[PDB]
Amino acid sequence: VVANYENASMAADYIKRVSNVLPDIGIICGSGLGKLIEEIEERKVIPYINIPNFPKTTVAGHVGNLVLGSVGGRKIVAMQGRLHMYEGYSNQEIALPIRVMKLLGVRVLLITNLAGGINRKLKSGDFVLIKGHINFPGLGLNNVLVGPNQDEFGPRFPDLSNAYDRLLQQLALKIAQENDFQDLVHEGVYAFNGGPTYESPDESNMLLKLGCDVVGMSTVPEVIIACHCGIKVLAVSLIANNSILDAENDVSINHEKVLAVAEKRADLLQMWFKEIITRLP
Amino acid sequence: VVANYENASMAADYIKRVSNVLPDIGIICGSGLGKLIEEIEERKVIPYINIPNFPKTTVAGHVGNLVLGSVGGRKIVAMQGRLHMYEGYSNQEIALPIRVMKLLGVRVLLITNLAGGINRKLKSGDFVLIKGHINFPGLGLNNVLVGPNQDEFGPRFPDLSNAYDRLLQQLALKIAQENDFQDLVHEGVYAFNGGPTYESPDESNMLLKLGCDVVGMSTVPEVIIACHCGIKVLAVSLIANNSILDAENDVSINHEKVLAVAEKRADLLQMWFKEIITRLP
Amino acid sequence: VVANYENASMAADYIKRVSNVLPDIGIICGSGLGKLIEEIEERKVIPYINIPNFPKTTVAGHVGNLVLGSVGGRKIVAMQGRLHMYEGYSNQEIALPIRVMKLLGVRVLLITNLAGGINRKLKSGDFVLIKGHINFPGLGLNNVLVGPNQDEFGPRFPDLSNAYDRLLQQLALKIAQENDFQDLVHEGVYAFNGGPTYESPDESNMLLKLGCDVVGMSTVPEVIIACHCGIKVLAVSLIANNSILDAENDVSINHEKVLAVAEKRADLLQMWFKEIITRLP
Ligand SMILES: Cc1cc(C(=O)O)c(C)n1C
Ligand SMILES: Cc1cc(C(=O)O)c(C)n1C
Ligand SMILES: Cc1cc(C(=O)O)c(C)n1C
Repeated sequence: VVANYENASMAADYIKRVSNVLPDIGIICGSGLGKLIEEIEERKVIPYINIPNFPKTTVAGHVGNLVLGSVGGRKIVAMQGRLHMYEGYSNQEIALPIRVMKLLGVRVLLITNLAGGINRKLKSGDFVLIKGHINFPGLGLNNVLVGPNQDEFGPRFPDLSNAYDRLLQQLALKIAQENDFQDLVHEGVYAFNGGPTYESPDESNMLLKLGCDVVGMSTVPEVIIACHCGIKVLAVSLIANNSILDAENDVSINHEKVLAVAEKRADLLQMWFKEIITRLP
Repeated sequence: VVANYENASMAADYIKRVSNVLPDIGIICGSGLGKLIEEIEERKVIPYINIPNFPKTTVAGHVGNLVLGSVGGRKIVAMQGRLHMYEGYSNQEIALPIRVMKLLGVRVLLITNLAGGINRKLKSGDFVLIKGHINFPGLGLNNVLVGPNQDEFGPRFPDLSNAYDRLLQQLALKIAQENDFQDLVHEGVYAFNGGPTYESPDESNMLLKLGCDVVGMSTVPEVIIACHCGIKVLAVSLIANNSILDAENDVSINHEKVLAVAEKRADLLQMWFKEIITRLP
Repeated sequence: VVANYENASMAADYIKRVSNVLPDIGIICGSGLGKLIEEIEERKVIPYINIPNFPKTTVAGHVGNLVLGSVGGRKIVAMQGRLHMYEGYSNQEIALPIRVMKLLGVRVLLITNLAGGINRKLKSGDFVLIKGHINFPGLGLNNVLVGPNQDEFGPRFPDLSNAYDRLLQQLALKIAQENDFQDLVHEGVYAFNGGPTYESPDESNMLLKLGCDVVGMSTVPEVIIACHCGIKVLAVSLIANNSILDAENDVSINHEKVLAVAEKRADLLQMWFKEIITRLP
């Protein structure tokens, strides 16, 4: 199924009939960082499998819902169960839910992920406000926009220089200062590693030479689809480890260690993003 | 449809019957840089859609013709409407028209494109004679030759060290000097960004560290198919902007600004390439 | 055909019935480096085409057998006719033979290849013990594990930091010292170029800046599938040329020159790997 205007419209029609909510804000949350979705007020939970033209996700399994309701007095829509390109989903499958958000009325998309630290100033448990990216799949002919352009959503050749909104970054930092956890908050450039292997020690050393601050396996495809159709983005990485230190010390990362960092910061990240949603212009 | 010997032969048969021209030279022109094709003498215009085994292009739309005739007393064949891999065309679709050129008798391929400047010596409106390339899709398993080898055209493992003919570069520079616009002409290494997003500010900074002089979204796939089957190549980039300066100053590029640079240099590029065609050994 | 547990099991069943050998060790040999396979004792030769669910290889042609028997008193299984991703094989086709090795009982995989030298200390005819890698296809969304995870074999997010076993590297070096050819043996980081074009002169210069010691078109996909399912790996490159010197001197490489280096070192490499097999813990 192509992520075109007609197909996204049919999905938006089903959603509008079922939910009654007109959202201004969309959220996509990283693994272990989804507790806020369970606190949406007057919620409506819509399984992906029920929505016309949504991608099939039963090979991977696990949760896959769209959730609509209110947070802090604002109308939002959340994806519960993210689609990652390392699972084998196509460009069209990743893009359709973001384009449905656009047709529903979304103007701002908030995104969190888990990532590895490259910059020597980053420690496990730190947050990074993403200010730009290096898209290795995109340089190598696997950009999320490869294919026919869908003109109703955006231009054939987009400019990504303002993909990460500067005023949203400033508001996120302001709130961290108000609650005295600004010592945990950095800014940086995100490298997209297609995955699903954690980058090797020698790949990490290469990324340090190339000016990357953090590395991960998500987020950049959604950012590019959002920028293409005029949705503003704030993206925040939670740092699981420092891959450069680990390479010097011959220490390994694993998914168990990653999820333990998620649990350590989940409640603070929930409080942070609730206040960001409440304060958005 | 595979770009094999039998399929390319059927297309060359149709063309020979219809056109009566036996070309020695092929040309592929960048966007806004196609005026020379409209001045081919005793022309024959052949829509792609009419030629057996040519790739289907109706999803993208816009012009798509093969044009044969004479320029400066030389027999040429031009592609009017380029195929780009960021549109979703396969390896086989890009390669077949070049292999048809080979069977028609082409020995030299002349190529122009629009590109972004990385080297700090490059300004908008400058020309770059391409002397080598960095093929990010090719390093990442999207090389145009991935697939079975077509032995009738070339070897399984080609060497690209002489892909950009040195004597053709010298002739192009000599002609610029004769007409006193050599101050506009540079040489450089071309990075292939699969596209269709313009490279991000942080991607541009990375390319500066890696020794790239210019970046664009075309040309390298055609160069590799030509080199594989023994066709000599001259490739010239027209510089739309300097991406490094733009990143320092937070200025954006867009397709409108690019086409305006094309119009500013179109007539000089037309005159230049007409003289190159006339003077080729 | 997916490289899943059921499909790999059906192939392992056929093999066990036909061969009677229970192998502990697997080998994959580079081009021109396959003489050891012809000396396996009490051999059983099984054409790929006869084995349920093995990938179809008739478009490329040439040899394709699985060979089981004894070397130095140890039970082994060899692939005679390698599958390379630049031929157009999918992730699933490359992975299935390695996962069949796992089900047959393989605990150690020994791999050889031909490669280009980047590090200035490397000459034609040298050997490199691979200690880590830079996986350009993997950074760019063509990792061999992209797709659903096959949980019976390994985890969704593998760590590759110990993919190249350190004690196996030490044993290989010890044997070189015993036979007084240690002056030929180096260690280094391997860059995976998807292929099939030899890297360009400017790509080689880029790899020198990025800390790569050698470059080639194979091996990393098999290493990653082996690491994912807990098989230890030793990988050795035979150096065909130094690509950096060749770029400075405008000298070309070609497949004929590569195979001549293979023939010069084939008998010593055969003797080396026979002793490694005999001595494995
Ligand atoms: C969470 C995570 C993702 C990655 C990546 O290579 O994409 C790494 C090293 N970590 C720790
Ligand atoms: C014309 C053009 C192409 C590209 C590219 O990233 O491929 C850029 C930055 N410009 C200006
Ligand atoms: C044997 C070989 C492979 C490669 C590669 O680019 O992958 C090179 C340069 N050589 C010499």
